[PDB]
Amino acid sequence: MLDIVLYEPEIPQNTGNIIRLCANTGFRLHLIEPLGFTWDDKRLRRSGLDYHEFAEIKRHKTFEAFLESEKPKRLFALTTKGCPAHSQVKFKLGDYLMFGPETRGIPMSILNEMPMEQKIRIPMTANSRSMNLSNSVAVTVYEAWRQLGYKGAVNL
Amino acid sequence: MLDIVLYEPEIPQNTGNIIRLCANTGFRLHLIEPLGFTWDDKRLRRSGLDYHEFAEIKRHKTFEAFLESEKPKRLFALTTKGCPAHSQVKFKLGDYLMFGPETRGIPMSILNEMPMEQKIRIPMTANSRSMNLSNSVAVTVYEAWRQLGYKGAVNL
Ligand SMILES: Nc1ncnc2c1ncn2[C@@H]1O[C@H](CSCC[C@H](N)C(=O)O)[C@@H](O)[C@H]1O
Ligand SMILES: Nc1ncnc2c1ncn2[C@@H]1O[C@H](CSCC[C@H](N)C(=O)O)[C@@H](O)[C@H]1O
Repeated sequence: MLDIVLYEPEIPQNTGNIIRLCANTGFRLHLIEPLGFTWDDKRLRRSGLDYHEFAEIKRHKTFEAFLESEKPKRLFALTTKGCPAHSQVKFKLGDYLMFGPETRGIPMSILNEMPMEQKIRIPMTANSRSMNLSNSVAVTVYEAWRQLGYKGAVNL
Repeated sequence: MLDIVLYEPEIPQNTGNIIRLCANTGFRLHLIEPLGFTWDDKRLRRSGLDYHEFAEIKRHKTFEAFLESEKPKRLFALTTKGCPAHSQVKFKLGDYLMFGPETRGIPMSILNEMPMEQKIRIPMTANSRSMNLSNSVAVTVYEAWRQLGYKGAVNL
């Protein structure tokens, strides 16, 4: 129902789990280059992924290009530096949820230009540093989908 | 705040992500043997895990042993065969959330003896088969923690 954006993702396995997640939820995936792997990389193919789970994915050469072609109504940045928690905001159609790379998170140059209410954190206990990227995306996507009533889900 | 139970988990990487998840959330982890890896396996150590993230983990030789030593107040089984969704139930202290193996899910012999209201599914779109185990656990744990007010979380 919403759009998920990975800013310069590095590890193919995480992205593979995220593509499966987006196909299982109906969320659309955007990737902002440079990526840490070839798009034709095995770690997304031999991985167990179905080719139909791809192609609904948009790749953007730069962040600027992404903003200019998508014109997100609202852009959220998931960052352990955020103040409101992911479940304390009210998602709406038109929202884009952006995540940073596994080894460094979203650039301060980008975060600096975003409103405080749109930089959100997933809660963690003391001395936690961050969570695995694919797990962060799963938690965020499912919290948004829960708020939006799980439109599109079907019983098996 | 709650207890997470992995029934015969097979792949070390998933369990590694789950141990990091439980340490980041304060949830307690239980593993029901046989596991698919040695407890002394590298895929949980060279993985980037901190030894303190372990030892709060309980290993059980059998499911029966687990029931007899833990006496869960309520035991939930996460299964794509469940009717209520994970966010449609009201978690409470004392709950144990159980997940099945990556290649087969929880045995019907166990599911058959559980009440319908305690076999829960995470929603998915048409023709979805299941989600990655560590992602399923993350989504469930964070939904429960959200309901319980994120007790124990701290801002970084
Ligand atoms: N607790 C949390 N809250 C919000 N986003 C999180 C998160 N844990 C991981 N993420 C997301 O997962 C991405 C990859 S984890 C990146 C490492 C992190 N920047 C660090 O300095 O340790 C992050 O950029 C973010 O989008
Ligand atoms: N949509 C969903 N709802 C509930 N639990 C799920 C799930 N997707 C994965 N899981 C959990 O992740 C575990 C490993 S996935 C296991 C494969 C699945 N039994 C199959 O037949 O395809 C499952 O046993 C369950 O505990």
